[PDB]
Amino acid sequence: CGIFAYLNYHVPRTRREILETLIKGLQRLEYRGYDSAGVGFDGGNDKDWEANACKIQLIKKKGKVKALDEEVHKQQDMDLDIEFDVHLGIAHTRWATHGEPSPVNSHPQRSDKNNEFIVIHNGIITNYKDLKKFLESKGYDFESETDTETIAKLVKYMYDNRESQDTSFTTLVERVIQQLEGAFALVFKSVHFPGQAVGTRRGSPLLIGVRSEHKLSTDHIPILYRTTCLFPVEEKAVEYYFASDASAVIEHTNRVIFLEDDDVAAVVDGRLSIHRIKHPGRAVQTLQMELQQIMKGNFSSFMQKEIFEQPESVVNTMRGRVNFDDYTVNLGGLKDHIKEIQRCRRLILIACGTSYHAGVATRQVLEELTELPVMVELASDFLDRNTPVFRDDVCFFLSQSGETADTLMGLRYCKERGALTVGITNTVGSSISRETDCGVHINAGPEIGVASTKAYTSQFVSLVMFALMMCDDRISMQERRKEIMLGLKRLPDLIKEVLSMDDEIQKLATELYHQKSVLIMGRGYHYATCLEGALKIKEITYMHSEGILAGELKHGPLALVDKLMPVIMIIMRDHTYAKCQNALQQVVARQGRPVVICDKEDTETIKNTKRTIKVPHSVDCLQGILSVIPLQLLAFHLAVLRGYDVDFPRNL
Amino acid sequence: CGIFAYLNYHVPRTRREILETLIKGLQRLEYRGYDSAGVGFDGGNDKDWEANACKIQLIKKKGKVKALDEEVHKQQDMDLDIEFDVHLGIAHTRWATHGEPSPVNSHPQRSDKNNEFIVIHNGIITNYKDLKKFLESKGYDFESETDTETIAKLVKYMYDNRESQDTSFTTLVERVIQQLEGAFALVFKSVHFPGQAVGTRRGSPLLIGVRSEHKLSTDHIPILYTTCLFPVEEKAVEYYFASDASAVIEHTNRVIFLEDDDVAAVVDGRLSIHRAVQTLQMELQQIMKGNFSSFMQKEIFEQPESVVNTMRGRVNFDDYTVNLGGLKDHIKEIQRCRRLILIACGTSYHAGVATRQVLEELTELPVMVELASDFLDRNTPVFRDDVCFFLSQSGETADTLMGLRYCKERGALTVGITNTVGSSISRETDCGVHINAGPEIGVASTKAYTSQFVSLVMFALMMCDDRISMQERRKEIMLGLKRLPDLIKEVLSMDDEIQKLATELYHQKSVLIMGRGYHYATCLEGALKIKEITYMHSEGILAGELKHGPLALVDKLMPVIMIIMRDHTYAKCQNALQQVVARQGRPVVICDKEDTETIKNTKRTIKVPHSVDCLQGILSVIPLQLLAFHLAVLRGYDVDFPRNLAKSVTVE
Ligand SMILES: CC(=O)N[C@H]1[C@@H](OP(=O)(O)OP(=O)(O)OC[C@H]2O[C@@H](n3ccc(=O)[nH]c3=O)[C@H](O)[C@@H]2O)O[C@H](CO)[C@@H](O)[C@@H]1O
Ligand SMILES: CC(=O)N[C@H]1[C@@H](OP(=O)(O)OP(=O)(O)OC[C@H]2O[C@@H](n3ccc(=O)[nH]c3=O)[C@H](O)[C@@H]2O)O[C@H](CO)[C@@H](O)[C@@H]1O
Ligand SMILES: O=C[C@H](O)[C@@H](O)[C@H](O)[C@H](O)COP(=O)(O)O
Ligand SMILES: O=C[C@H](O)[C@@H](O)[C@H](O)[C@H](O)COP(=O)(O)O
Ligand SMILES: [Mg+2]
Ligand SMILES: [Mg+2]
Repeated sequence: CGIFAYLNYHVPRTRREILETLIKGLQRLEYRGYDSAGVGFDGGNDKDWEANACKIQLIKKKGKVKALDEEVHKQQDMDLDIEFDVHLGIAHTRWATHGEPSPVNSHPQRSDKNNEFIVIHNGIITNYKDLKKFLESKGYDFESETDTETIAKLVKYMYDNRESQDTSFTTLVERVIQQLEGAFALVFKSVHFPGQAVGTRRGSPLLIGVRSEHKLSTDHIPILYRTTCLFPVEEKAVEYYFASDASAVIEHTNRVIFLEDDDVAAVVDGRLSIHRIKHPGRAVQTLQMELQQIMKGNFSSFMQKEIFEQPESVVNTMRGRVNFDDYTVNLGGLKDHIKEIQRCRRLILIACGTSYHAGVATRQVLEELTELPVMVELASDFLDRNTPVFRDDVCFFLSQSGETADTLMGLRYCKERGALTVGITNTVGSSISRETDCGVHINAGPEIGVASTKAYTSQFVSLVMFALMMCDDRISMQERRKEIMLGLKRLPDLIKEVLSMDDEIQKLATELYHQKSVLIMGRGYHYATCLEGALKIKEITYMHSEGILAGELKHGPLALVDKLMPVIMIIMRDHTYAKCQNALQQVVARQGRPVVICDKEDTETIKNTKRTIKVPHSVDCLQGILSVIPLQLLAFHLAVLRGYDVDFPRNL
Repeated sequence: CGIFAYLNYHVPRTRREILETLIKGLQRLEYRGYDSAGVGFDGGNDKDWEANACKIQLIKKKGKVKALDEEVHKQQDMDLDIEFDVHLGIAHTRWATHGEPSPVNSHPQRSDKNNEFIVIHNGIITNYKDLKKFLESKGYDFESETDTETIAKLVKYMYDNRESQDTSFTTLVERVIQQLEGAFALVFKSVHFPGQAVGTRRGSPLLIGVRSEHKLSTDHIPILYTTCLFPVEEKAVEYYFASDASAVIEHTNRVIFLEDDDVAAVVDGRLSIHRAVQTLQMELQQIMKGNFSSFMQKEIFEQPESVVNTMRGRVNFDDYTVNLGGLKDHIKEIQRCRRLILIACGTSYHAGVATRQVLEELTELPVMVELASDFLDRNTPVFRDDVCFFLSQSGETADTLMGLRYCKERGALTVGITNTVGSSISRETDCGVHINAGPEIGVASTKAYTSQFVSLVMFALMMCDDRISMQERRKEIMLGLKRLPDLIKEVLSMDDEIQKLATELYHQKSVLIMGRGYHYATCLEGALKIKEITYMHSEGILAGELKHGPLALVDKLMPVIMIIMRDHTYAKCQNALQQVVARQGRPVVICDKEDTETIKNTKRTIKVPHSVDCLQGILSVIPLQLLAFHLAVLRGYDVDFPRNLAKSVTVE
């Protein structure tokens, strides 16, 4: 789940400093409720290194990384003062799956009782049964209930059967992954290759950070098949960081290499090369990420931080992309494709969960400004039906993580059929970001919370900005674009206005504290609002909230309304205003006493309804952002009132 | 909203026979609305009926028709023994979507405290506010908050400002409708015009039945701008104004289906139309419960028969041929189009969701499925080469009808899938199919859903009848249709097993119904049925979306129904079941009989027989229909008359 390794090559570090670096990396990767973690390093207290390289020591523990860090310093035999000019340490944090949390079942997994090979793994080996039986027939005894141990045992099998005494660490790993089936990200360490690391992935993210006070040989590592590698030019000193997430690297360096499926990256003599079995290469790029972005700060939870910082993340999404003087929108990621997109005949938005709601939330304005048909598909269903896709379709894939399975498989489906693919993602280097022809990084910052908050609103704004590009040549739409863009200009301050009503939301959370259901009703631009709000309250509050399209009430669902059923209705001053007034009269006529989220100046309804949240008025195709935030906050406060940890996931 | 009036010209009927006839006609229309009812007849207790037509009596009460039938009786002032040789009585049941269902807001409305003009109205007047102000200035006092009172107060304004002393009742009504906007179906009665009825319409149904032992003068009344329909040789005739054919079939099968702006009038027992007389293709048995306790139960258990009727004369199993006569002169042009759009509401929308996949498979065209209300809110792009389907049991749903006219304006080819011959949607569509499911009386659609399902499948079988590669697939499906009626009987034989399950859920507040693929519509339709008639908080959840939030709502106390069938999504649905169980859920599973795997590992299962994947949805939804039925009975509710709504939403 969380991989981190630190390789210091001719950068002298003490064992204390090394272990501190490993522990700190796991804290960046540790999320609420990780049960097992461990570290692997060179044991032995012989003065100076080189003699302590043939003693791999493991310290694994069941619990949080805090307990591990205490165990690290709770070692009487170890001396934390030895200095290593060259050393490789690896670490892992996990939520136990194949087995039960126990020190043995934690990572790293070892190849034997002397720890000749150890490995840390993210993923699942589907065929680990066949592999385990084979290794046992060849005489390898197992000790854990994990599929990872088969990896440690298999690499030693390849070593015990090597043809020459100097077969590379890379070759051994290559022979291992050939026998593996499923998804994996791996980092290997061995006494037979002191100071060397090998990292490889298949369907699981893995990256390498590099730092050196000296110039590096290149910024584009070429691939070697079965100048040519990265290394400090005029000196040896260099540091490498393997990790499954940039969060554990950004505080040490912002220069990273994203590995790809079946890449085998190896560090030999302090030099990094990337091998393949099959010119192309892997780029050393600069991440805009910052350590402060993955911290709670003064907020008591990541959910609270990411809700209340939405004035900032919205501004981050638009920076360098909008100009309110000449009313121009420039999404850099679509420069080399915007003209081709405009020659296509249909837009298909494919996503899961809240990302899908972002498409529902912008479907109308995309239809309005592109004038093309716009299909919005749930990825899982999109695949089940084998949806017809064509070469003149443009397919969008909305994914904060860029790794969701069904969305990624939908991407590959549409590529097979020759469609133009576009990514709306929030993770640089992710599978969906790489494999899409083009796209937009919404630049919302890392989303650490359990539920999507700023990602939904940054996706929202990103699609609106795209729609504004698609109509930049239409005279008849110049005024509509100005209205929308002046809405984006004012949007950050309007969000602050909504957040300032947090006290009113808590009063609503008190009303619904003891309730077991709540219907959220909306239509038009706010169909997505009531769907997203119902999902948030389900995911965070664990109560039965359901979004109901207002225009469907009189077709059945209205039967639920009575004096006891809590109802939240969204009524804004747009073209559907009178229709929403109609639905309100239908609810009240059946003893419903709903709460209404309406515009700040809607004096007509504020005097008729029980309780009303009064959000500020904005352009119709942006109101969804302002009207969903009270539902974000409502889920947060309800969960807190009930003693729940909003940063602790339940689905798992 | 239903209309019914009884005019017996020279056919002696006592005041008890007329009132019993008015109430009996409303009961035939009660399913179109049951929040209030009323009647309007002649008062006074004079043996000579001629000296009583100057006194109008209104009896209106809140509740169903049974509340009115008891209010009409046990009255100390109305002598039910007066013989009327000529009399006109109007009645009306109301679906109070707004305001209170009080007697004052019920119909017939009145023009003054003496009841000089009373009217019954079905629809909405879109400018009743401007008409109310004008009438209030001229000295007319209003009492109710309905839009129908503006029609009663206006016909008196045209009568108080007439040019000649003998302006026909038609002339007065003609001047009224010229000031009315929107849709309406009206039936007037006045003391100045004793026994004279006037029936006009505009966007609302309104027919006139006739019964007479004597020959009728003609069989095609000529419209005006050797003229009237009346008995030859004698005067005995009985008329039956009604907004539906079920209230007239019991007395006669000879009606006159008016058209928009046709002002029918019965003067001296002669029917004339200002500005056909066909036989009804309906039998009385089709609108009778028979041996069942409710119409819904009948219409569920008669699905084996209604499915056969939908295929009658259309599916030939000896040679595996499909021919839908309604699409004969259009099937070739439909194939040259580039997209299908299905537009409907509620259960009719689910019928499209249930057939979207197979339509995509056999036509290879894009298939977009739209909720009518949202389709209109977004101004969805439509083109000339679009084929737009409109699924409507009643053929009068406002939003579905608006979508039709919307698509027609953009030059799309429009196709109707309806169950009511001569309805708005059936007439205004270019072509279509009458599903021939028979009259549906229960508010909740049961046989209409499965008949729409089958009808869209038959269309798909036509669209691929020239593909060699699809021949075996067609035969597979058609064999499934041949076996479908008997498999429905097999499901119905499990009614008792369903009733037992109901006794284990009726006390619960919520139930989650989960499904994917072909059974996404099944869990959406079942959730809607349980909402509508049992008032449980039932929600359908696409199985593939569980891992994206909703799964957090599942615990050992949340009821869950899962649909796991033997199609290509079986392995994925087994994964969902495992997720639900990991969350401590104890789900009820609707699965296939041969699915011994699921049956063994689940204590509560409903085993339905196997069929073709694209037909299984018909068999999987029937248990949920029955479950909703039994749950409602256990909770003490009337399955035919659910609360807060009625059947057919003909007014938005
Ligand atoms: C990742 C990166 O270095 N982005 C830089 C880019 O931002 P810029 O906004 O110009 O472009 P993006 O960050 O949005 O995307 C970067 C590239 O990845 C592609 N892409 C992105 C998302 C996706 O889902 N699929 C996809 O293919 C884009 O088409 C584009 O070619 O120029 C800016 C300078 O003006 C820098 O501040 C940004 O650091
Ligand atoms: C109403 C009628 O007399 N139908 C006859 C017709 O049925 P048949 O099955 O041939 O055609 P339908 O009854 O389904 O429809 C009748 C006509 O109305 C049109 N239409 C129907 C539904 C709709 O929603 N929109 C629309 O425009 C059809 O295109 C068609 O032109 O031939 C059969 C003999 O084989 C007879 O048993 C049916 O009595
Ligand atoms: O709050 C809910 C979750 O965020 C849920 O909606 C879903 O898991 C994502 O929205 C989709 O995942 P990606 O956004 O990473 O594609
Ligand atoms: O059980 C629910 C009802 O059947 C309802 O959903 C109905 O389908 C629509 O309200 C109108 O649709 P029609 O136009 O087909 O009558
Ligand atoms: Mg890319
Ligand atoms: Mg027609």
